[PDB]
Amino acid sequence: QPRKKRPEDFKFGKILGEGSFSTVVLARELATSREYAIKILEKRHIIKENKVPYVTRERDVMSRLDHPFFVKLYFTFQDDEKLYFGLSYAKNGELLKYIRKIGSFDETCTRFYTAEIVSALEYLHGKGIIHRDLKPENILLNEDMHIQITDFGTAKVLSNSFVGTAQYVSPELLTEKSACKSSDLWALGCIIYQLVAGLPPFRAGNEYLIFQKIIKLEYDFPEKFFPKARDLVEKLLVLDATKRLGCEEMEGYGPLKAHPFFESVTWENLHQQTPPKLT
Amino acid sequence: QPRKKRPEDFKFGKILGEGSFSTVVLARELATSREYAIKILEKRHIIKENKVPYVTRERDVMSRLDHPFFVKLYFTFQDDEKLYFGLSYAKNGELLKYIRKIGSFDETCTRFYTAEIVSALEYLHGKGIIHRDLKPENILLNEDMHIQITDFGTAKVLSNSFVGTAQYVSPELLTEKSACKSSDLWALGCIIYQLVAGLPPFRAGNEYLIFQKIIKLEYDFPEKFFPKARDLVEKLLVLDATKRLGCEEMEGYGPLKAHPFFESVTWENLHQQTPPKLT
Ligand SMILES: NC(=O)c1nn(CC2CCNCC2)c2c1CCc1cnc(N=C3C=CCC=C3)nc1-2
Ligand SMILES: NC(=O)c1nn(CC2CCNCC2)c2c1CCc1cnc(N=C3C=CCC=C3)nc1-2
Repeated sequence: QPRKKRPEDFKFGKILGEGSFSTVVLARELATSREYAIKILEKRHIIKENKVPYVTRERDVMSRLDHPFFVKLYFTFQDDEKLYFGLSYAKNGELLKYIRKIGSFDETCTRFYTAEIVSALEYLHGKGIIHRDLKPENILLNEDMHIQITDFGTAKVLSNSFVGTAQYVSPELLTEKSACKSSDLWALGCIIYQLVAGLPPFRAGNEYLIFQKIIKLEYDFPEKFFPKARDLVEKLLVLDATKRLGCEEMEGYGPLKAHPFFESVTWENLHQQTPPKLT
Repeated sequence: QPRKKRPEDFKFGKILGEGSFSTVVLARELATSREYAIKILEKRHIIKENKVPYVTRERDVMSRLDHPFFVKLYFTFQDDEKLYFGLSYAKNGELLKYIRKIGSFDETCTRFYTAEIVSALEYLHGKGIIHRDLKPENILLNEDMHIQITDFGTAKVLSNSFVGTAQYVSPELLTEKSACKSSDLWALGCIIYQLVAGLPPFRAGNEYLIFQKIIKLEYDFPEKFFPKARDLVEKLLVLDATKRLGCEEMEGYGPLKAHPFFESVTWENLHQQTPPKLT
């Protein structure tokens, strides 16, 4: 291994994000000029808040990922007070930013980015890992406009407890306190809807009211919604977790990737394809 | 760590190179579509030829390198017969190919590529590692036309034995059977000469005759040779290894990088600069 890095090996720059248990700062490694997104965590605060298992799991999951559509963990170190995780820097920020910038994605762009997300999930679920907080805020865009999925703090490694962002919460988490690969597939359905409609499907004044719409499958499609994309969403936003397209009970990613909405997709080498320009 | 890769995780393609103890093949990882240059070594042949220390050292050195101007080792595995080293793939091949293609480099191109090599050597020598076989054949170009230095089989980790390619052999290897950081600096002088002149400085009908010219410092500069580049070469091709610019006895890379030939170079972020077009 290269000798352990230290804070003094980097020139730290702007803060990219501030979480409850961490801060992500852009850093330039002096010896190389390379930019990393360095996630910084305070050991005392992690201990106080009983987050050792979560931080441990985050590091362990990221160490297992080796795929172009995921954030890469390059190095870790620590000083007396802090843990530092050296991550890939995705220069273009949140997918959510582009949804808002252009309002909604046309069909070509919806297809391409949905295909990248499905392909990332196939990889992740193949490793028996579930994300549990998938949303446009956690799906970043690199300099080449390919996705990089981030935020593995709340991931689960398959062998209750955590519920992610309200708008993307699957009904089984609300009704049975239980998560599975299918919870990510529900979130995928919500994300596809958001790409096409410009907004997530379940929206209300507060969390309780959102949860109420989720468990009743209370959402509708706007008129212009790409018909094949609507059919795919209807196959993902299914209350029964065992009937969601892509899940093991529905025989996996084969049938999901075979959906008519993806007819023109070449699944083999998405990361080497040029992304369509966002309007 | 990601679970160990296997040959069946890759579609192997063309042979990029065939050495005495290894073959490098271009491979595409099925799960990711990523291309790697996979160096393949036959355990039986390595054992027969007493190369275990060299292969061991090669792996150990590459594992220590984390710099944009060096080949990266991404993974290793083995089957019953073979060792596999997953390396970065430099798509544009040997620097030597461009020297031959354009005949010789203009001053701007000579400066930029010499600066990348010096910056790579500063990194490498800072880790107490010496290359010992530096030449345009071992300096590759990536897709963005930045260098990637390869071939660490014959490297030495500082704490006799090996002499590299005849034309780049330093006089102390011939006279004292001894290597040091300064042997790489001699090779750098030969490479700069080759960039500007189109041919290496010491040339003869056979190895003996080459070695004879090296120990007598028998070479000359063609008329048009960039004056400041000539001055730099004269400071590197010095028979006394302790008087070569860049060596510890001459106070290191500071004075080398300060040479007038590099006046307009920004040393900080060469890998993020756009390389000058080769004529
Ligand atoms: N929580 C994280 O792991 C994380 N948080 N950020 C910062 C923002 C990302 C989008 N949502 C709010 C937090 C990162 C990461 C992973 C590693 C990572 C890599 N690159 C970026 N890039 C950004 C570029 C522009 C704006 C924000 C982030 N960001 C991160
Ligand atoms: N010996 C090695 O380690 C090695 N050999 N090659 C193949 C040729 C390189 C130039 N000299 C003859 C052997 C490689 C490597 C490192 C890893 C490596 C990475 N990328 C390339 N790329 C090439 C592209 C076009 C032609 C040849 C090589 N090559 C290699």
